[PDB]
Amino acid sequence: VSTAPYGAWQSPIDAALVASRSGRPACVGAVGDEVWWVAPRPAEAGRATLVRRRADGAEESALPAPWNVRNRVFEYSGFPWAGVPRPAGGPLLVFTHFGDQRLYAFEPDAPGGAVPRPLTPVSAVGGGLRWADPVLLPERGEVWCMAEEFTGEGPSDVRRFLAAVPLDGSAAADRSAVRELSDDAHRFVTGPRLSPDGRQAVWLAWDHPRMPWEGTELKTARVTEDGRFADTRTLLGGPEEAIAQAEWAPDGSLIVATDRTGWWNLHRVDPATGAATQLCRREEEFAGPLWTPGMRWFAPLANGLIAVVHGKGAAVLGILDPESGELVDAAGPWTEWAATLTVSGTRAVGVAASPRTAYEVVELDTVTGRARTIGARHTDPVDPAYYPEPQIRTFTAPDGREIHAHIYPPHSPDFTGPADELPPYVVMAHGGPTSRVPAVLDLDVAYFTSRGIGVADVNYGGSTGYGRAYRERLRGRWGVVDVEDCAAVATALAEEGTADRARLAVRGGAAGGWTAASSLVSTDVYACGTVLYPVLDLLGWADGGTHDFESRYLDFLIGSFEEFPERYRDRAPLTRADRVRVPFLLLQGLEDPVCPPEQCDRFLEAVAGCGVPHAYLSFEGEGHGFRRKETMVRALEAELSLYAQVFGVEVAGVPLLKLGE
Repeated sequence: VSTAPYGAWQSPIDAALVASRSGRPACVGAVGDEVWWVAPRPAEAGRATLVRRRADGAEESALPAPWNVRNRVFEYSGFPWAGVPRPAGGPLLVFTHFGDQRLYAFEPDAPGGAVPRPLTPVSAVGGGLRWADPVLLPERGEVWCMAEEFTGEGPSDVRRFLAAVPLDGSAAADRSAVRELSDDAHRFVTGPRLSPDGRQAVWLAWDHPRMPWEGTELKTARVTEDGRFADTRTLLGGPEEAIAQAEWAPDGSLIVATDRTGWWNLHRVDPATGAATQLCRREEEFAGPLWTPGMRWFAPLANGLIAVVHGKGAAVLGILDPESGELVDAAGPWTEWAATLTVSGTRAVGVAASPRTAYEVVELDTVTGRARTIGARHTDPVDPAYYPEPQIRTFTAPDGREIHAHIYPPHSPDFTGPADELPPYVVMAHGGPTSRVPAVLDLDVAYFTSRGIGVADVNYGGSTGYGRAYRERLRGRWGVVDVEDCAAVATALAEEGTADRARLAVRGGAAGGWTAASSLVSTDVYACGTVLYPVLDLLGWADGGTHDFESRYLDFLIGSFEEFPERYRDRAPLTRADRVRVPFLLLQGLEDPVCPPEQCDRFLEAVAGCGVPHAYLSFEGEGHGFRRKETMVRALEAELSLYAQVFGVEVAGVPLLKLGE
């Protein structure tokens, strides 16, 4: 062990490693005695593939490049696949290919191997056709799901509805062969969920200017014999009741997660009256912000029990007995479970991680209570001693409100900083903003901590996991609350003598980008910052400048344009670009439909000539968020260079980023 300036420590964790291990298993699902899930493949053009885990343990990718399992529903991708076991010929599977947005069907166990075949038609109108949240009904030879069909060239010239697609591929080149189960009354809808007797279906629905975590309506309809929806009606919900998920329990009852009590709690619902009944009242979240159709937090087991990812702050998988009301969590090392779940027999399968291990596919058996890794088993790329030790903390702001944060102090088995020196800190603001960051192993963070630079991940006001009220704090307060809380923690660290007051950095992507930028503009707390595909031009963004799903998100974040037109100019970073006095780095994907690259151009134009050292890196082939391995490497090393140059340290393994005025 030797002494060295903070940020200059030699670390075995290089950007290449970070990228290589980015992402996690996702959209898990059971098919017979098999378990599938979507896994990233950054070195394969950033595509996502399907992984197939067999009963004997066999675990392999089921689709080779260039198939890409991801769709553009809500631009964030709704559940991309569905599979069913069969008496012979292996299971049947359907998935969405990102390249053409079409729905494909394939049989892994068919002679000749998996050979995807198209089931849906295409369109040259606007964003064309998109599909997601499918449900396979081989008995009717169809797959039902929700669908987006553009009717014009504008980001909002689109109609969504529940559809039925023939499995025989007869609609591959025939739009009329696709049946519209519901109407397009609601702009936003999720896929259908059929009751066990197959006579009643439910789905979530909402419209502008509400976000699903403000309020949604659980729609229902009687499924006729020939397969049509009849008597559609709202079973419950409204513009202020957020129903995050709805499922049919094997006994025919309806379970839903609603935040009517102030927290997302599970409720039994009468399939006719709508009468809801609590199953487990608690000040913990049993659901979350529904960003994409198909998210699952709870899942009913055939034996009457209910698997649930729950908690206040961190979320963990536990089994709930609606009868005794008792809930028993999974043990094991996992401290955070993702919002994906499936069940098979007496087992519940989810995706979890810990501060020491990356997200894995974990199984919790209800009869024994044992939890074990069954997929994507984590193995240390380097000695775990290079992973920082998170500190789940809470800071107190001037008014006494608590700010939840994760503090990752510099850490390394080989170095310690200079006696009379303090480590610089990177304050990160997650995206969303109606979201939350879990405290688990993240090489992106370790990347800095192992080099001697502290990291502080703030779950500012408006973050999920703490109840509707806490989520509401950001209503109309975007650009203020998120910014203040982050600065609150930063200065708190500097005061406590944990961090160097003079070497504090801010960074974030998307909403996290807006917060970082906003921080460099309306505050002088940071020495520099990294902004990734942010929101900097509100007026532009509100004027058809973002995808439909968030075309009115600003109504929640800063207030309606009708009531507060001044805030759209004031709160915008672009407006006060000239107020940025410290160096910064701008990262952006050129194909980003959520935050168009235009955002950056206008900002860069407003700062030009103000003599502030800065850099900008755009990437083609990258949408919202970087998925390609190469992209992440440049992005990461560029960010470290900025910090290295501004903090007066000399990082090794990275080239020097050219900052210009």
